[PDB]
Amino acid sequence: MEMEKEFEQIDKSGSWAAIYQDIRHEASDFPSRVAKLPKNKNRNRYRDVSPFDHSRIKLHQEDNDYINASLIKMEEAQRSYILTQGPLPNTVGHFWEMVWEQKSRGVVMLNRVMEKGSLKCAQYWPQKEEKEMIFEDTNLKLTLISEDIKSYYTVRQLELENLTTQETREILHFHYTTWPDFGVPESPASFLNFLFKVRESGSLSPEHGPVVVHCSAGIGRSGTFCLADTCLLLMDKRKDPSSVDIKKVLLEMRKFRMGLIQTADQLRFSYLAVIEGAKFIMGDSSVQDQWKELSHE
Ligand SMILES: CC(=O)c1ccc(OCC(=O)O)cc1
Repeated sequence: MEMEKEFEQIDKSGSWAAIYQDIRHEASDFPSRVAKLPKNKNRNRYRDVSPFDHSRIKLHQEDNDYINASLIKMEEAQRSYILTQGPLPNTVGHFWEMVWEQKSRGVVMLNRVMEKGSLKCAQYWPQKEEKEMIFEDTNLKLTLISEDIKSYYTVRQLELENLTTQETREILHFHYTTWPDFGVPESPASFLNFLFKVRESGSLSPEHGPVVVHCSAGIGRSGTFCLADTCLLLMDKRKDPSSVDIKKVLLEMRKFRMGLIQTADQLRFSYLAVIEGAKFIMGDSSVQDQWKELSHE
């Protein structure tokens, strides 16, 4: 069923809250035993958001290999993502160790450091060229190289140095600075313009480790980003926008991490993003320039 027609049917009937609860009801449930070990309590931001044991990312150290992060492997789309929580004051070292060990090129951040007058994650990257960060626990140095600021989003070139070997890599930081907590982005066009900037960087390409995507919990906003990327990619491969069921893609993604898409509005936006983005995948290249203009970046 063409999702555009499923969309208008759900919209006119106002059954978004009902569709969403069906997804919640059928969603996978797997053990999270390592997350809930007492030694890992200060490594989790929320008590009710845990990585499954089968899909969790492991840190390469004998001490404690635990981080709140999950590998989402989409077999048909041939894309991988790591979804993680906003780093805590005591996990900033672990976060950059994961980025290093997994060979990621890109970090995608969908939240602000402060929202609704509370702290949603640590200031985990440097704000000035000449004030580099050193993570003593994981033996890494991080330096801001350059910054490109636009209306709603900012791209940063960072240099990550393994102090043990003196190897260095360029990491790209893609920061979306407009997405309300437990809410959907402003226009659909604006979100999509951000999505294509990440793609054009090569951060999502198979010659690199998986991209690291996060917000506060790493399930709501983060869920919306990788659901829309994967659905549009599946449209390109078989060329049948019709042969794409967004609900079934979501349930597949929820076998790897719990609670992806947190509200019935996030589910609705996801539909809007994919329907609007499909007006490109299917050969209207101009629409890209239109999104950029409509986004007023
Ligand atoms: C194998 C894989 O990544 C996958 C792709 C798509 C899935 O549902 C949607 C559909 O088939 O239209 C489920 C899983």
